[PDB]
Amino acid sequence: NLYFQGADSCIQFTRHASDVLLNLNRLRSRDILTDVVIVVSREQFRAHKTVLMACSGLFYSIFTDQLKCNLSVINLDPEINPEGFCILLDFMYTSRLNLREGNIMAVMATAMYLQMEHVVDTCRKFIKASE
Amino acid sequence: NLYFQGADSCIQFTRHASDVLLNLNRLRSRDILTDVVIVVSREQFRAHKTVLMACSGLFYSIFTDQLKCNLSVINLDPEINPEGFCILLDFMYTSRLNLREGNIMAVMATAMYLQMEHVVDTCRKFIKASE
Ligand SMILES: Cn1c(=O)n(C)c2cc(Nc3cc(N4CCOCC4)ncn3)ccc21
Ligand SMILES: Cn1c(=O)n(C)c2cc(Nc3cc(N4CCOCC4)ncn3)ccc21
Repeated sequence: NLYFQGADSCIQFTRHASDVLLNLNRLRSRDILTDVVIVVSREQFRAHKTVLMACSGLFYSIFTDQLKCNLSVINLDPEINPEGFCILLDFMYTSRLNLREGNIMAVMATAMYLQMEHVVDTCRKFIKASE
Repeated sequence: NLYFQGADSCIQFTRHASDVLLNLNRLRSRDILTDVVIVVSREQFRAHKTVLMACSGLFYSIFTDQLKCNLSVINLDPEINPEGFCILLDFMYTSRLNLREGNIMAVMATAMYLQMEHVVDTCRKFIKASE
């Protein structure tokens, strides 16, 4: 079955969280209900504020601020690598992190800036493996 | 580890989808970035349109409609049981479905109206078990 008896005796759906995330990524692909543009140098990325907040300490801080919560455009530090941001945005909507030898440093620096602790820790572990 | 090599050779995070959903429910609890009120008889439920759309065929249809996508208030059919709606809204944000002998009929009728196929199928299976 697609469900099981949970620890609290309630029925839990095994694939529900991943199916929700898949549907949120489908909305992103079709630009449905996206409510912010993240600007990274000459690059623009449309997204859903709630997903960004759910994945990043920096976005959580920005969108819980009474002044910034209403902004439709967010400019990141111009030092941020757009490819590193793209890889992390894709991870937020899929659970899949496309780490490669050529992007791991940029991805790690971007995850540190975005306050994505588990991603930072994972990048550090993979870097340590080559060293 | 909190990650594994996925089928596509990419690294996948095991708990990411459930952690995102947990954070979206935390935003709901604090009324952060909620952008719609669902009205069910004398009861009001605040939520995030994207989560509702990701979980329900009816909400997907409503919020992809050019006229309705902008509505901040959505009134459901007055025949809908508020407790059944509450149980389903909680399920959307948690993966946990609080089915009980006393609510299963209302939950099933509400899931049919909301076009939540897997929930409908599960209710039908549990009803069949007692019969
Ligand atoms: C540091 N950090 C990190 O690595 N990730 C993945 C983060 C996600 C959030 N996103 C939240 C947090 C949150 N609560 C923490 C604050 O008190 C209220 C509940 N609620 C919703 N969204 C924040 C920081 C993160
Ligand atoms: C019938 N039904 C159901 O049981 N559940 C749980 C449903 C969820 C959605 N939510 C979507 C669907 C969706 N795509 C289907 C339509 O073409 C584009 C991609 N994309 C995002 N969100 C819809 C119907 C559902």
